[PDB]
Amino acid sequence: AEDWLDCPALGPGWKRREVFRKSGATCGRSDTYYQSPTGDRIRSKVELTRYLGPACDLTLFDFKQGIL
DNA sequence: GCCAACGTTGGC
DNA sequence: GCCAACGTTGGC
Repeated sequence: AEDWLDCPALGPGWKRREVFRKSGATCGRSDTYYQSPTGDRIRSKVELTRYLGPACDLTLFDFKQGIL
């Protein structure tokens, strides 16, 4: 199952999804995606740190797993 | 032009 | 050799 799920560590409206690669050299590797409350797609802790503003300190946030 | 999906790269 | 970041590409 790789549907969108709430991500409360990030806060109301945020969605997360983990997808397993199906073919190629990297079959079985996974990738984690986020979707912002406003619909913006994020695929890296760098895109996400830039998005949320200085307000948020993600030092202790595991982007891959979605936890603190 | 966008994006799902896999490839490539650099720091570790 | 893993993995985070992001590059590339074909199908839409």
